[PDB]
Amino acid sequence: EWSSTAITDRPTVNMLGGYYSQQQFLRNLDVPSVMDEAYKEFVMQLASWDTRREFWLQTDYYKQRMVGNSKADAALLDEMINNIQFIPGDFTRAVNDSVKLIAETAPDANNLLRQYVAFASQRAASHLNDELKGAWAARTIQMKAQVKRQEEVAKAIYDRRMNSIEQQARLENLQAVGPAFDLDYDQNRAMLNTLNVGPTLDPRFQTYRYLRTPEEPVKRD
Amino acid sequence: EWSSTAITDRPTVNMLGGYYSQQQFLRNLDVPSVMDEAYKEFVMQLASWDTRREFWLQTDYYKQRMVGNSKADAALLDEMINNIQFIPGDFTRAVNDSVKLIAETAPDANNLLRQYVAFASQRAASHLNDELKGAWAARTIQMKAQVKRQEEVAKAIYDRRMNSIEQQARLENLQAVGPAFDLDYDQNRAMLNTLNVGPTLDPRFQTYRYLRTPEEPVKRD
Amino acid sequence: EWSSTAITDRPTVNMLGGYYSQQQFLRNLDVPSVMDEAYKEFVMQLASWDTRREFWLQTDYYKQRMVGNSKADAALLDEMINNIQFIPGDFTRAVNDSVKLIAETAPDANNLLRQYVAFASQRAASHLNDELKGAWAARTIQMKAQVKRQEEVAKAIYDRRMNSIEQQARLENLQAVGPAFDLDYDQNRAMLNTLNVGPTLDPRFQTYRYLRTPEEPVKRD
Amino acid sequence: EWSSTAITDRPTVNMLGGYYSQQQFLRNLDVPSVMDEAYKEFVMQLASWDTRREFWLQTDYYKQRMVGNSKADAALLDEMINNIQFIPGDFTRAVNDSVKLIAETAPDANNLLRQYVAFASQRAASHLNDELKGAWAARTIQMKAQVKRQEEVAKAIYDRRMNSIEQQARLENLQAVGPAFDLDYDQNRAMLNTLNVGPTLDPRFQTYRYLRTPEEPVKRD
Amino acid sequence: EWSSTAITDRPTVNMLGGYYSQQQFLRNLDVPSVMDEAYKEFVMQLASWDTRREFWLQTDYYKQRMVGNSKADAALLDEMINNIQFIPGDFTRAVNDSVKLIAETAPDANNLLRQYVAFASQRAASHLNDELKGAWAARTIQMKAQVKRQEEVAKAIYDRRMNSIEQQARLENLQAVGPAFDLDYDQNRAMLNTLNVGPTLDPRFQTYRYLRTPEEPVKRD
Amino acid sequence: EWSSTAITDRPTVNMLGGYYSQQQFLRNLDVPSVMDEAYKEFVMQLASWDTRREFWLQTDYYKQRMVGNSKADAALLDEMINNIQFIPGDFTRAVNDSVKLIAETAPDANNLLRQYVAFASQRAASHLNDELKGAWAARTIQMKAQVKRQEEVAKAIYDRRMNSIEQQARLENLQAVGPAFDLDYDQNRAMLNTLNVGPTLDPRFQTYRYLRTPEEPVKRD
Amino acid sequence: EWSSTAITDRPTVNMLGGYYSQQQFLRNLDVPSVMDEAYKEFVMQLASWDTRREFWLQTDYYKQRMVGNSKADAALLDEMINNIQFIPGDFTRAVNDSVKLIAETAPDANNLLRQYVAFASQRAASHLNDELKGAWAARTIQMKAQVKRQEEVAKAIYDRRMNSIEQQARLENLQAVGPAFDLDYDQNRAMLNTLNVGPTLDPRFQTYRYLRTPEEPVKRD
Amino acid sequence: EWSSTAITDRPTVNMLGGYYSQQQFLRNLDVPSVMDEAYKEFVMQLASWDTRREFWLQTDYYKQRMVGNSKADAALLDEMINNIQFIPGDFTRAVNDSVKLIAETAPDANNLLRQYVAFASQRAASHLNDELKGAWAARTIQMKAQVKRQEEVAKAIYDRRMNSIEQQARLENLQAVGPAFDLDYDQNRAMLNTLNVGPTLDPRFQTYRYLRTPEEPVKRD
Repeated sequence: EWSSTAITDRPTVNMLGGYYSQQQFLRNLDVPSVMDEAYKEFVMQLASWDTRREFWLQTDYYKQRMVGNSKADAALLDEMINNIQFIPGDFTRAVNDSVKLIAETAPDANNLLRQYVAFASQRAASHLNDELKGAWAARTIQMKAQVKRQEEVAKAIYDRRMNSIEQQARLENLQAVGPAFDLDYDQNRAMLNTLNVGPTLDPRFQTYRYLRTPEEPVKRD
Repeated sequence: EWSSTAITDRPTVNMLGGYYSQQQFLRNLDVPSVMDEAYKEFVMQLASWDTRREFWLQTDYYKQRMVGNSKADAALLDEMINNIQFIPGDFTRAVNDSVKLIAETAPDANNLLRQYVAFASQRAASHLNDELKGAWAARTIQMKAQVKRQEEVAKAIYDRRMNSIEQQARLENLQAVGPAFDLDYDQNRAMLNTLNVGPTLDPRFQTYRYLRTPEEPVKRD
Repeated sequence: EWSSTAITDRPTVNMLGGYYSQQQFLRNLDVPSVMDEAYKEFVMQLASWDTRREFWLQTDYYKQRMVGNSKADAALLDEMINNIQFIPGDFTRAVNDSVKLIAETAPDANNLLRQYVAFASQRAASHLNDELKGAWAARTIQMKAQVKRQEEVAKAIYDRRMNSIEQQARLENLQAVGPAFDLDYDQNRAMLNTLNVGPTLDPRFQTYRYLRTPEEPVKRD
Repeated sequence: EWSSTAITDRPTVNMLGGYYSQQQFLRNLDVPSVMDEAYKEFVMQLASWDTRREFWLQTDYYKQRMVGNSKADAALLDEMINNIQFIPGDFTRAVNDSVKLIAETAPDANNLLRQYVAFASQRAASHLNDELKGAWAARTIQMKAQVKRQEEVAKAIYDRRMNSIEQQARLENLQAVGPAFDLDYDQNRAMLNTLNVGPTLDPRFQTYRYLRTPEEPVKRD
Repeated sequence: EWSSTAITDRPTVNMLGGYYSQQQFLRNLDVPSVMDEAYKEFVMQLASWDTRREFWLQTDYYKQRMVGNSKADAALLDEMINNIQFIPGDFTRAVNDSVKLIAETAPDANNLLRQYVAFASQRAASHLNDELKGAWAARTIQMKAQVKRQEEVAKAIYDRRMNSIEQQARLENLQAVGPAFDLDYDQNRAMLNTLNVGPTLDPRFQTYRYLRTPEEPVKRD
Repeated sequence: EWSSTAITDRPTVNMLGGYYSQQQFLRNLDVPSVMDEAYKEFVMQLASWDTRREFWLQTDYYKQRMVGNSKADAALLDEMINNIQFIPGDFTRAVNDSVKLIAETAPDANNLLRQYVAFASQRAASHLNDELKGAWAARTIQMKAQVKRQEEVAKAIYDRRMNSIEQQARLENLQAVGPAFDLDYDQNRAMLNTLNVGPTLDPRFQTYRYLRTPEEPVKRD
Repeated sequence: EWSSTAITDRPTVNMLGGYYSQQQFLRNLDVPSVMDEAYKEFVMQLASWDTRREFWLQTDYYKQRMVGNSKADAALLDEMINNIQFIPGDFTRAVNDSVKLIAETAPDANNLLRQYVAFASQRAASHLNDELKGAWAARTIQMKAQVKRQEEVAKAIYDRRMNSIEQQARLENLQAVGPAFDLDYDQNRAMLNTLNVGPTLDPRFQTYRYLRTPEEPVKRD
Repeated sequence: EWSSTAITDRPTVNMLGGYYSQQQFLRNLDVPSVMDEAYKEFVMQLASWDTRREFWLQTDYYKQRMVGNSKADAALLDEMINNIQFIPGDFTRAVNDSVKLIAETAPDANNLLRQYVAFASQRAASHLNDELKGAWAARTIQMKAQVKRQEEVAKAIYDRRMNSIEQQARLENLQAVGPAFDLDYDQNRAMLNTLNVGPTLDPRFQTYRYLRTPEEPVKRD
């Protein structure tokens, strides 16, 4: 009976909080914008069948209209799932991504659309933190193993030199100074320290901006 | 009934005021033109539903047609949002971006359009400033982390040569010199100073330029 | 008479688990993403005729409809193979990949589509692990021959130098220290170490994610 | 009744006068020709609605046709505005940029078109001069901050070596010599000087050339 | 009257057995993956008129169908060749490669399709092994020539210096040490040592995989 | 009545004579061939309305056909301008550029066409000469400023090293000699000489070559 | 009335025998696959009128069909030329090149098509070998010139050092030793040796491979 | 009445004789193959009107059909020109470059078409020799200017050294030796020697190869 509409675009840097500096951090360890990737996920949460379904199942609107029949509630549920509609933008055309939500009332249409949007976005944020955490842990690990191989290189060299000095002061010097470590290793060690701190996983952050905010439609559908 | 029309294209370097010099500074650290990014944001602002809505809300022209009955005014506001009409250009056929505003008179259509444009431009310039501000902060911490780590490396090398020396004037010597710092530390450092002073935020700059300024229409639509 | 529908997309890093960092370990030695290459395998498994045959064959659904007549159990096997319909996506259209499954009941259609999905993800994971194994063994052998050759180079130079010294401390010193080894040899030795350890076989990992999870269909086909 | 036509192309290096070598000097420090940029600007001027309006308003031809009726005078203005027409070349098929102007006699069409073109050239020239000026300000400021940072690096290094020396000749050396500046600093200093001098602005330069100069038509439109 | 259908793709590293790391070895000496090139050969074998013809001719199914009439036998042969139909994928639409085999019964269609597939693969492997031998011998030859040139450069340098010292320890020393070989030479030399061993030619390695194994069709064509 | 035709392509280096070497000389400093570009201007001169007009005006044919009235002679002139038609080629179909001329007699059409061509090459040549001139002058200014600075740098350095020397043989050394000058300085200097000498002006050179020379028509249009 | 058919593709590396390594040897000096180029030569040979003409001219089939009238035999020869038909493949649609030969019998059509293929391949091979011998010869001249010039550079430097040092051991040494030569001269000398040895021409090699071998057609045309 | 036909392609490396190795040399001096460029010129000559005209005027076939009347003979000449038709190949369609010639008898059509292609080959050859030769002249003049500038650099540095040294072994030393010249100067010296030698320009070399040779037509058109 009534529908609201939203039009969206990619989040601002500020909207990603620590995730941004953390994702860039991880990006700038491996060598399309971070915000681009984020919005990619938002669009994906926003479009999901699972997401709409869970939303309605979680919605009181749906619940007060429940009659206690599994088939009817699932038809109604499916219908409500169907009452949320995403249209991908055409950026060749300045048509942006946009979403509409139908309910039996205008206030229901607006508020429900708002709640749905916040819902999809939370799922997106949560998933990007899983991604981040899983990128950080791994980076901490590659460095630990790398640093470790480096320690093994210095150790083989050290032993060889030892054995060459053997066959007298510099034998004692080498013996007490230990293996020789290049700069790369210590750098790897301090990065390892920061990595070992482990990521700040802020679940809050936002994953989209509005170009058109849902409003109470001024007329019926 | 009475409509006015404007046509725009990307702003120039000077047009961006003190924003231009600022963005280039950040681009030259992590390594589409700035003005281009800016015009995209301008277009983006221009076409938005929300922007039109808030304009009329803040516009005396709109405020003056409200009757104090919430539904009729919301319908009227809806009608004015639809009375501002965006027509994206196409650059295969050398068509630029254009915009129309319908109002109840020719003067209103002109003044309102000039105000609507100025309003949009000022809003775009604000969005650009926000992105800058946030990227700069992410950058100050990234390099701060970079420097910190650089200091941990320096101390590990320090404790290591002291230990290597203990086992004499060079002892006390090293004990007095402290960690050895390379050119890049001092450079990053002074850059860190300039990063710390913080960017300058010009709210002045225009984020577009007129190829066609609004004028009073000669006749009605 | 009842069909369930599901929709999948490429996995993410955490989803890929221990597999990711192993694949990346091997790409930085031979010098499109890894989860893209995982998902491509997922889709391919999803479509397979062989997979449908063996799935139904290991399935109680089919078995109870087995009459113990081989031609009819096979024809039923085929029909039920044909009761599974895959529909590829198109990103020009921004349509994601999607699968339908027909069965005699709704709960069966739902549960069977989910099971078939899990079966497919698991077959895909298994395959990816096999590739990793055999490439690891290859690279390991390659490097093994490279280190061997490095040792033969050092021994020819050593033979040359001992002859050149023959023709007296330097003699005994060379005679007792053995051939000299460069940093590349030792680093290669440590990588041979970590390679020789061999890869970690994780069979636990997912190779798709749901955008739409199978649910009980609400009406017949 | 009567109409003139012109065809343009980018100006010569010579027509840009003092503007040309200055735009090139700013080009070689931020590491599509200038006459092209100028022509693009020219053509911009040539194409602008505002430029045509301001032209007629600034044209005696228009001023003289005003009747002191707002409606009639604005309508007339609009009409004359509409009497200047630009066609972008389609350089794929050797059609060059061209402009046509309609008036009530042949001499008027000719004279007004030549004036409008010189006017456009002059505005283009004026504008291109503005672009230049603002870029040269961004740049002077940037060398100052760069040189000052350099000064402060050299100062940190100086200060550091001074402390280190204290715990005696080269000490007093250091004392009296000051920070140690590289060839880079001095180059930047002299440059800083040249930067400090400021730009030349001849607004007289021509910003186009003619491929077809306007002439008096030999028959009615 | 009956057909079996098989569906195929590129072989694995493991299937290529000894073939794979040797093809990669030659690649890391010269400068589309190996398994792709191998597959290109399989596909090549599968589609061939000659291969189908040779298949049927070496097939009992055919021989037993000879009536000893040259013209009926050649035409039968041609038919049977025509009873193996190969269809190329197009990957725009997720359409994979497929082979169908028509025979007079379901098990014949199945067995013969499996058999034809095996035949194409063996021919492909025999051939791929052929090519490998005539790439191994060539790169071997190239490296002897490079090493030989290195010896002759070395010897001409040696001769030059000889002449020059004559005109007294270093004369004898040099006459006793011989030409001075660089790491380049010695590396090329050990590479010669391995290169001279020659490739392992296992003809049994497999050159394709099944996405659909032929099965006894359950209904006629 | 009668008409002639000509067919052209880019000239050859020899045809550019002394001009070629000069344009390539400038090109090898600033960091499409030159005969292509010469030809570009040539074609522009060729198609230009202005060029056709001035051609007729300097011709005896027209003069002898003038009737002594400006309007009638302008109309005649106009008739004759429209009597020269340029047609660009299309190299997709391997079509070259081509030109036609109409006149009252055959010999006039031939002679006039040939004279127009030599005239155009001459204008193109004087124009290309002009471009070359302007550009030369500007580049000379640039290196004069670059050497000025190398000296100010060397001078600042000189001043600093002398002041540093002050607080005794080398003091007199530096005080007599001068600022130190790098190879770059002297090379810049020698080049500055050659720059200073200025360009050889071929007003001769050919700016096109013929694929088809004009001849006398055998028949009318 | 009878026709045979064949289908071909590019040859393999060992099919080209010695040719391939030699062409690869040249390309490595002056720093589209070889097989590609050999094949494209093959295709030019196969389609060629001249080639067909000479093949029939050299055939007993034709010779036994001559009647000794030059008009009639030229007409027959012409007829026999138009009886070999080449059909270009198409990459867009995976069509391969294919060839048909018509004769008065099926056996003739077979043998003759096989003989034509071997003849054409031998002609292509001849051309490729020709191109090779000429590129190698030019390559050879080039390097000799390079060695000569290097010796003149060394002679100029020789003369210069002699005159310089006069104005006594070193004088006499310099006199005995001759000009000085860097490694590049000697590498050039040995390779010049290998260029001088000249290329080996394999005339047996194959310049194509069969996908479909001609067979005796089964029925008349 | 009767017509002959030819088809061509790029000349072999060989057919360019001394020209080929000379074009590569310039190609290697400044930084589409040479044979391609030669063919490009040949094809250009082949299609030229001028070439055909020059051809027929030089033919007895024409002179014998002249009646000593300028109109009939020019018209006949124009007809004679129109009886040779060239069609550029579409290589996408495996269609190569081809030419046809119409005449009154079959032997004439044959013989005349032959003489004509050779005529075009020789014109292309002479032209290519002019391009080469003038490119050589340009290059030689530039080398002379480069060497003199280097000499003036060593001279400036020399006077600097003479003065510096005067203000005593190294004085008479420096005096007696002269300006200091690096290896690049000497390399440039020998190459100027060989540049001064000048190119070899053989005009007999061929500039095309045939794919179809003209023959006596066997029937009228």
